[PDB]
Amino acid sequence: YKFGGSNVHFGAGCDSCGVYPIIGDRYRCKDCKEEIGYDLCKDCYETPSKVPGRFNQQHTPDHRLELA
Amino acid sequence: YKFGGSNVHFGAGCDSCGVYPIIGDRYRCKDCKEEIGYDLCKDCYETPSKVPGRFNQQHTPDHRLELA
Ligand SMILES: [Mg+2]
Ligand SMILES: [Mg+2]
Ligand SMILES: [Zn+2]
Ligand SMILES: [Zn+2]
Ligand SMILES: [Zn+2]
Ligand SMILES: [Zn+2]
Repeated sequence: YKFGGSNVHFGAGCDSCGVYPIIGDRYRCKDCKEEIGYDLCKDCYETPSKVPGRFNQQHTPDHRLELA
Repeated sequence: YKFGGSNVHFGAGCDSCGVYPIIGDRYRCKDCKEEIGYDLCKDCYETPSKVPGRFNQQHTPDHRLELA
């Protein structure tokens, strides 16, 4: 069981706007190799901006994201 | 970013043993239709017989669990 379902992502923060926990849809990077990973909230996902990551992930526009 | 990586699943509990949060690998049911979902810790996952769920998920042995 997981409380809140996909409406909340406990422990996940948005690397663009910094919101934590992400509320609503979460998009996680499939290609970032850093253990901390890389994530965006839906709003930041819809508006592509320059964000390599708040924790030195060096995410690029060529990486693939997926709804989590 | 997601603190703890895959070593911790905040907000997720094991429907068999009750550990919360699940630490270590997490196995999520692909077929339980209920929004709360169904999850197991690795130790309860390795046991072939599967509990129906602590939140009335009525999980059945037919259902398939995936590594999350
Ligand atoms: Mg906050
Ligand atoms: Mg506990
Ligand atoms: Zn954001
Ligand atoms: Zn990335
Ligand atoms: Zn367990
Ligand atoms: Zn199930």
